[PDB]
Amino acid sequence: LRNFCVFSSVKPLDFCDQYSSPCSSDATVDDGWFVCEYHASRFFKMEKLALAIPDGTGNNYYRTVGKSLVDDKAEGIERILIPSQNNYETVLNLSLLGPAERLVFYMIYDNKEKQNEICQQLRMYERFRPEVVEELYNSTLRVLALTNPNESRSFGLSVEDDLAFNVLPTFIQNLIRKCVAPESLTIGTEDLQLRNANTCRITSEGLLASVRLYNSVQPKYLYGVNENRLQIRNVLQFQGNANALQQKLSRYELYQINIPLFLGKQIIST
Amino acid sequence: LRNFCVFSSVKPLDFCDQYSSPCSSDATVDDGWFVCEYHASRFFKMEKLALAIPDGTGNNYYRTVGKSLVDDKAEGIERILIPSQNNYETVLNLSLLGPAERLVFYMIYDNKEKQNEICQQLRMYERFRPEVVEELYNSTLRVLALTNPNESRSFGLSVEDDLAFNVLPTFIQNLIRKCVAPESLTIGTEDLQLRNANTCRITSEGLLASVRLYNSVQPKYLYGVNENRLQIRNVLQFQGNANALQQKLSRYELYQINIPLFLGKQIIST
Amino acid sequence: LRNFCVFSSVKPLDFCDQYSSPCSSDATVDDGWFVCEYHASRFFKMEKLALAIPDGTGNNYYRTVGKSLVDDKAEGIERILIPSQNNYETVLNLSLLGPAERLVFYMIYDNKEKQNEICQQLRMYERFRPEVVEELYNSTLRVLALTNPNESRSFGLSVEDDLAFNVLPTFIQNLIRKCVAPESLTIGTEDLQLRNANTCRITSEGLLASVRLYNSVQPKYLYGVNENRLQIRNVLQFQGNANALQQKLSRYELYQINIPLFLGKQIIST
Amino acid sequence: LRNFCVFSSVKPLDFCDQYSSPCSSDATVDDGWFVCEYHASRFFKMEKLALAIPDGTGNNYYRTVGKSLVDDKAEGIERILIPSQNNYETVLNLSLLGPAERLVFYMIYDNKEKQNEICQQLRMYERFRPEVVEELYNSTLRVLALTNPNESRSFGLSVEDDLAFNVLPTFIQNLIRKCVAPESLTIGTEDLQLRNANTCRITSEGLLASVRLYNSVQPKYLYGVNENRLQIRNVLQFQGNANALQQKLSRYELYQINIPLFLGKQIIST
Repeated sequence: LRNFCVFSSVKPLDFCDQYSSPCSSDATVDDGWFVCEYHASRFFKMEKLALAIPDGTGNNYYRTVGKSLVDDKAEGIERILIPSQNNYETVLNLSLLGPAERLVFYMIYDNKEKQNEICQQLRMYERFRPEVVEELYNSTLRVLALTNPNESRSFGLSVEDDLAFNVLPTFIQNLIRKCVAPESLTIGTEDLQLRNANTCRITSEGLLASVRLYNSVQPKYLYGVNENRLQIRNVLQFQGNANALQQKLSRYELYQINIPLFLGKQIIST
Repeated sequence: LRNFCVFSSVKPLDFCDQYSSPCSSDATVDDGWFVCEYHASRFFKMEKLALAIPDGTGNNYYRTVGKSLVDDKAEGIERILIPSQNNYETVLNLSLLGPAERLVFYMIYDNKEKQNEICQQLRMYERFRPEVVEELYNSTLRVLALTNPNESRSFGLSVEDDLAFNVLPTFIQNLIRKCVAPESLTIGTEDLQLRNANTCRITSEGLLASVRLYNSVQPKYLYGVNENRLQIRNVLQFQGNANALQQKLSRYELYQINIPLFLGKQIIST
Repeated sequence: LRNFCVFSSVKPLDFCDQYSSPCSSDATVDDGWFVCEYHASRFFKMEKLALAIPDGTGNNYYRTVGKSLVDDKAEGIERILIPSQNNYETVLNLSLLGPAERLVFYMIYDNKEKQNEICQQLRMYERFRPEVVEELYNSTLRVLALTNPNESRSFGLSVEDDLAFNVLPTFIQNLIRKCVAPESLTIGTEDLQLRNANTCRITSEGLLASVRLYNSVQPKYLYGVNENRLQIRNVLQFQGNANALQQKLSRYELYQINIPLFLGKQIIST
Repeated sequence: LRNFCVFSSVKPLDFCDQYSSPCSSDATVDDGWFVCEYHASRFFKMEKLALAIPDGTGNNYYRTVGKSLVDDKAEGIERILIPSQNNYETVLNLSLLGPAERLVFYMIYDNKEKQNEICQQLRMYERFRPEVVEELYNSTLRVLALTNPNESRSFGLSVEDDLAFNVLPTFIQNLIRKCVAPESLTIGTEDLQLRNANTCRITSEGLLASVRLYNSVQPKYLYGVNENRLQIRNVLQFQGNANALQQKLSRYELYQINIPLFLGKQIIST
């Protein structure tokens, strides 16, 4: 598979002579997400980060991790990173989404009746192109087929988190496992405490950024705004003086205020 | 002051024709530490980091913060970042240190009898140079004089941490205030939760890295080792395969596993 | 009199070889204020404006008027333009002011006992210069002597405003008469309604900017700020787009949002 | 549209080889008036002014506003700034106006029968030019089409003003909204009191300058007079002496006695 993004196969179902997939340049690597960074930020509000674990001889074990794009001002449904099968339609706005994306999301969350209904209502578009729904279905199914089942991953200090994670779909479970780093890894015979407190939670609503940590990250895809019209807000302002703002400290190494997803424990022994 | 490091004035007290201070290139900035990064790493086992707080209009308020160089394997006295006046002699190995560094540390921790004793025993070195102890004393005193007393900083959730921080010397208090970032800043009328859990603690022993977080930082000054002789240890090893170690994820943005000092709350209102 | 400002004679009472009066360039004209624009803005928070009344043949009758520098956010004592004799000490901060300015203000508000006390306590400064208090007293008295009594000016729709204006000192009365323009002038045999509503009020507290009109004027003397330190505020922000902000309308003639002092009626018949 | 004036398309309907539109140089900007300053002064007796609202960071929101050219001596119909659909024919003297201007005004006030009658009586002029009425109709209709429907504008303290404004034509409503500034704007979460009293009123007669404020503005287009013949009037006269007229105050900043249209409240929240 040249492109591993599950949404890569989504194309306009009308008679389009040419189309370019909006997947990012990182969609060609098989990191286990099966979603490109652009689609992860657009739908699940996450970006991709690398986590290097050094053994002590030079080799580094790289593990992918999700960086939350949810701001501290966001509340309620805006804090849901990965919606669960209970309320994914409202979180992802499936009704407003196009039929291809809607069908892909239905297959991802394993809603057989909805997939069948969407297919039987998209039969007519087979007139424009004989592969509007067939090849998309085959590609999405073959991409999802790689997510089915030494690692021992627990996603919480209570059985509630584990049972909430268990009932999630297999693709959602794989995405959560790949995007959520452990609070305290257990590699070989030693424990590596990556962080002392959790950053994301797993409940019936799905994977959320429960803690109100400050996010100082500029999204690389969710950055455009309607510059033409006018908006009113009460922002915080500083003077703009180098001595007052201590701008002379900018030459020092910058500690990025990011929100990587850290939750639970992982055990890697082999 | 061209050099703001308190240890910058330390020179060999013998008849030395020339001497170059070991202070780093960052010793020329007035960040409030009054210790260069080299001396901070050598004595207090900390490096310097910058923390940018954006107001929302473009201007960034930069605050210095200490990055802990203490590894997770370190235990006991090895975890003491800033020794308190109770046990600074044993932590810093003052007896083994040279007379100039010993006198500077005595003045920093405000031990009048020890300063007087060291001065009266260093009178003889005035024969070699008439400024072995005079100009060093004046420079160190004038550097310390900048540390004496809108910000409201609390260094813990209990009164014990506050009372432990209060009894510390004024230079140590200033260094802790500059190097320890708040867990949850309170700027203007809004709270910015930098981190949800503390990373450093303040007790009678001083400022310690109590939590056993994994440190994956390579020191830029405490890196030399005795390559000539032989040492034996049981390190962890990986295979060294790109597919096994997921080296293809190295192109992604790296989440540095650092240990910045976060503790307590800060209030900035003006 | 080359300089008509009442505060022009104020000089440091110590042995000063040279001194330059801080009076503005407009202090040389006799507009009836007897206070320069700089001092009027510094003390009474007013600037000077000209009001041209055309008769109909080309000649223009120019009348001076006060422009209020009080912002809409100011409240209470900050809204007092000209303090009355009841509470001028607290409004003008006479205790903090220098002895020369304090004595000048005491003479302006006609407090005989305070003038005598300040003089008998400034006798000693006659040692440094034999004209520290003598020539200042003579100059201030001769400047005030021009303010003593066809125009018929009423400063309100009720007798309360008139009685409040009557009890004010003669210099304060002259300043109010010169700085406050009439709401509806009555010249010759015709009425000219300059404005339909009042802008300043006269009560026991003095002359105040009672109405919360928006002030969009940049003071030409009260503009300096402490740029070195840091301040926090929640300002309003716009996007900064020409189409959104309608910047293309900047080429049109600008209606300045000023707050000139308009109150009561004036009758000029001769 | 190079020219946004609704009267720009008005041309002599006879066989004219060349014609220059009398629109002012400001007719090329899209300020929402859709009438040039020359035509606004000629018909509606208004000039254009800019009103800058500063947010507090440097950006200025510019809003157009109408300056009344009605003198205080004007009475009755002479005080009608924008005639309503009830009596626009008598105010604008439609019968005396040319057929092109009459048809344009009929389309502006939405009088379908009159537009049809004027068109069927201007068919004959199609002999001279085949676009005497066609292109004029298309241009005027396309200009009017931009006036059809976060801002919340109230044009009075009583329901009578609102209902009088509602029944007005859409072009007249847009012109009134653009030309009449609010007495007290409400931007973001704060109120900016531009003026404490209204200056223009809206009744069944239309938009009038009800208050008899003195107008000291020299029109830039309604300035020509019949110099050849003789006229008699009893004007007011002054002496012409610098000391008597206080001409020395002319160097001060001049407070222009204008009559901008201020009425009602506006709410801008987004």
